[PDB]
Amino acid sequence: RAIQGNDTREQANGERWDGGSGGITSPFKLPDESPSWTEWRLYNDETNDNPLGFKESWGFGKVVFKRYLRYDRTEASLHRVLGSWTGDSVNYAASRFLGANQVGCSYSIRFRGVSVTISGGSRTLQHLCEMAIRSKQELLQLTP
Amino acid sequence: RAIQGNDTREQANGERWDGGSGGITSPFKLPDESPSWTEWRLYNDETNQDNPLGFKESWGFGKVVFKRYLRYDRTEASLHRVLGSWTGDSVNYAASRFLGANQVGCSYSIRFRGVSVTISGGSRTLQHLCEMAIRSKQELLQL
RNA sequence: UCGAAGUAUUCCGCGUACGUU
RNA sequence: CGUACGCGGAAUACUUCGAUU
Repeated sequence: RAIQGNDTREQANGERWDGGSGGITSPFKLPDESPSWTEWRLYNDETNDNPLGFKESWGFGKVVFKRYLRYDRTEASLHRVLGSWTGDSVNYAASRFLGANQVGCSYSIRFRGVSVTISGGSRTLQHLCEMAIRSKQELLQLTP
Repeated sequence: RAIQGNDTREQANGERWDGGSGGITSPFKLPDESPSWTEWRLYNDETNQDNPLGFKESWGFGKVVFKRYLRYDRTEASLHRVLGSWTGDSVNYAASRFLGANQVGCSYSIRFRGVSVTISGGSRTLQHLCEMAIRSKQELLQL
């Protein structure tokens, strides 16, 4: 399109708050689970090992998709949140925002105050996923 | 008056080339192996499917950043030589030389085959950044 | 947790300039 | 690859404010 970046970036932002059945083609499979200001507050009577969950995001150039998924330190909750994005969902989702000119891609995830970013060129997105599902894996299993 | 580093950042910068000096405590345990501009087009005849000279990694403790480029030819004897570039105690020993009455944001980065892996986080979790950085380094260098 | 601002950094993508030519 | 900046991003650390009452 003409501008081609400003409007698509706003829809990617809004995609987070439009549940799993609203917005544009998203790289994530599961909907957002951000905690309200009140359920994140009363949860911090402990307080801020051992959060409600983690915050992850997928960025294809200027088109960034963000998520928050409540992740308890359990085997089942790990298999659940790991199904929030796969290689296919990213590739298919990136296909609608990449072109001939290589843009920057980045997957970032924060948990326990530790952030991991897997960034690279559009032509390296294939490795960014393998490295992101491997990095995401350990960060969530990072033995205290 | 809480300004400790005017300027230690540039000292950690030059530590890569002519150093470590004078006295800067570096996190890395190996000298820098950055190739020349020519050698950057000699080994690299023209990148064929890729195989680089090695990788570039950096260590940051606030605004004090250290950087190292190393050779890595995909051999196990080379993986082991580059994992000794920095360890847990080394960087921890290096981070304790740059702190303050405040939480500072540390950062490890490594680039290999057009893929970068940064592990950022407050100095309160540096112990985690290392444990996570050694796995990321090993994993990235094993694709 | 959401949104915004400043400060101090890092990293990616792209591009300019230079580098015993 | 080295240096320096330019654009657009993402991430971090400190700080400030707003978030049906």
